[PDB]
Amino acid sequence: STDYWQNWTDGGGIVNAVNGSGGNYSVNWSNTGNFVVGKGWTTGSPFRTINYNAGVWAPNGNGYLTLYGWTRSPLIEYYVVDSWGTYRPTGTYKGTVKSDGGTYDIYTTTRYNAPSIDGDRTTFTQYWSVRQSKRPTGSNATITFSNHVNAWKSHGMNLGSNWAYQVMATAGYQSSGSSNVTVW
Ligand SMILES: O[C@@H]1[C@@H](O)[C@H](O[C@@H]2CO[C@@H](O[C@@H]3CO[C@@H](O)[C@H](O)[C@H]3O)[C@H](O)[C@H]2O)OC[C@H]1O
Ligand SMILES: O[C@@H]1[C@@H](O)[C@H](O[C@@H]2CO[C@@H](O[C@@H]3CO[C@@H](O)[C@H](O)[C@H]3O)[C@H](O)[C@H]2O)OC[C@H]1O
Repeated sequence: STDYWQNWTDGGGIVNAVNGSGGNYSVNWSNTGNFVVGKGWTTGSPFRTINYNAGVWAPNGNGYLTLYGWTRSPLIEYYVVDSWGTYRPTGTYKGTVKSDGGTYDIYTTTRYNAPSIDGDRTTFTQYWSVRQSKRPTGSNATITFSNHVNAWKSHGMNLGSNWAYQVMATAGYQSSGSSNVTVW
């Protein structure tokens, strides 16, 4: 299954991330800045079907249970958000996509002077699919990423040709909580 472990924090607050056995990981976090922790693949694919089971999902603040990855050419950070805490992420509304039993809202946002895979202070577009209501957790779940890639394409949101990592993540900003996720 997975071959990659992602564990990044801007150093704000506490992010206690555990690289577990196989595709399993856990995070306990408190009063954070920006962070992203997850398991997945060093090289993303628009054709990948990601499976996971979030045995524990207990955010608050801005904390997302999300497919997370990058492309370059152009530099794009993308999300397929299945669940969240207190605040649901949104941006510029494009449309919707139905996939894996859920309806997701498609949004774009822009990050300025921000950390990325390309450096400490960079500018990049973010693509989002955000589930309309929180996905149930604790059972096996699939994200059929091709559905999202295709839907994004239809709204002129094209991904880059150079694929970086792709993980099923716990990601947050000004957030506290616990997660435990297995990815395959
Ligand atoms: O090979 C695949 C298996 O790995 C997959 O097994 C699932 C693995 O995740 C299990 O859920 C965990 C239970 O413990 C909690 O603490 C964790 O947070 C959960 O992730 C789940 O029960 C298994 O079915 O099944 C499909 C195979 O293809
Ligand atoms: O040397 C490089 C690493 O430092 C680099 O780490 C990336 C730093 O940017 C992170 O993106 C932020 C994640 O949090 C989100 O909320 C924000 O949108 C982003 O600013 C990214 O997760 C890290 O991978 O990785 C590549 C190395 O070359």
